[PDB]
Amino acid sequence: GSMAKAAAIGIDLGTTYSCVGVFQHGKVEIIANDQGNRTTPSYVAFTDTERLIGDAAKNQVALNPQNTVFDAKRLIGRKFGDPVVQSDMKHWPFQVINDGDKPKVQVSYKGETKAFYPEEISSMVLTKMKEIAEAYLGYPVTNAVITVPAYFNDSQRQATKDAGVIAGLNVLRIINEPTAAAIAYGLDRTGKGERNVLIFDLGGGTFDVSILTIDDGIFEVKATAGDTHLGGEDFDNRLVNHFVEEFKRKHKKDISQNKRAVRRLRTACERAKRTLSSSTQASLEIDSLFEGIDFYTSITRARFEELCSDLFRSTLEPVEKALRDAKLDKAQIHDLVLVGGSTRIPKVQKLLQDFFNGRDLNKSINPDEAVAYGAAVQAAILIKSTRAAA
Ligand SMILES: Nc1ncnc2c1nc(Br)n2[C@@H]1O[C@H](CO)[C@@H](O)[C@H]1O
Ligand SMILES: [Mg+2]
Repeated sequence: GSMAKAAAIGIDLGTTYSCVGVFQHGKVEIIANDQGNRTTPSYVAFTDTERLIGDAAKNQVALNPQNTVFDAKRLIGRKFGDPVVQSDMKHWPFQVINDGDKPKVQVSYKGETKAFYPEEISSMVLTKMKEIAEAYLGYPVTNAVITVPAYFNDSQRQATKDAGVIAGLNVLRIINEPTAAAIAYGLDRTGKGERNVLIFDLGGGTFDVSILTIDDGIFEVKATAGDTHLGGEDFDNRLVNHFVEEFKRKHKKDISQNKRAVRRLRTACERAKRTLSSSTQASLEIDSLFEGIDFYTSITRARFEELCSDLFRSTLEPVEKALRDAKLDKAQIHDLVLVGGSTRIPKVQKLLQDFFNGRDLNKSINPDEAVAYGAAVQAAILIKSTRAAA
């Protein structure tokens, strides 16, 4: 009579990392890629022989900086002249060119100079997320919900749909990232009455706070605030500067001019930063870091917390601003939701919990997975085609 329908998927198409989920058997499964990773870098690399996407692209970035594209989400649906674009271009090793006041990334690929629109780079990331899902389900996937930041305008939203269409996906809906995080906790299934929800999203490079009101499952964005210059990479930078100074004190050598040694130090610092979220101290062990000198050291969570203290405290300024814009007092917030890997930092959690006078934070769904989780819940709802009984 009627063939079984393929599952629809939920994709968090992130600036630095993307995540895919599927709602089946009354629950969400966040799908790991073929290297066992539950999140995939939003990176695309180009060589004379291949196009690499995800972990394979990010793992070769050091020696191929000019032809490895990342951060396409910062360009999507924007004009080349936009001041945001012009400032961001100074930090990127790849070329961004002007094509009719529209930015394009220009790379060396398969023996030629090729330029791509940001939606084309995002479609490559979406193709990888679709393949990750099909490897788990064991059949082709057609339908998807894709999330975007709440501040995305019409052009940015249409360019995200265009990326989905290029990837061969049927885009069921473009939904806001804070709305998807709320859906992940079922905050739209609590019945009649208004609920005020604050989403605290601390990423690799940016910080976003959103205030939503939910009434009978209807969402309204009440306020957005944030800091474009605050994220996980800034905490890594503080550790890098600390260990460069430490190497100077201990061995009377400045390593800061050997890119390989700085990169090896930063890679170790980011892993040490992650360990410090679960442990009170972490070891740093690098062999032949500079001039054949082995760098075997440690850092306590207390010292890391002191190094980033001003950065962690500054997350409360957009929270207070968002509350003023929404015209709400902190006691009026019913639910607090954490989004982004950087929210696992115990001190970040303590500062926010203390600001909301000891309130519990919703952090049970992995914060780097909550957005894809909610997108997967929505995708399963949107494909239902139930016919009413008499
Ligand atoms: N457990 C963790 N504790 C502290 N930070 C973390 C953790 N896990 C992740 Br993921 N991050 C950081 O989140 C950002 C995601 O783009 C990057 O800066 C990661 O370093
Ligand atoms: Mg995100």
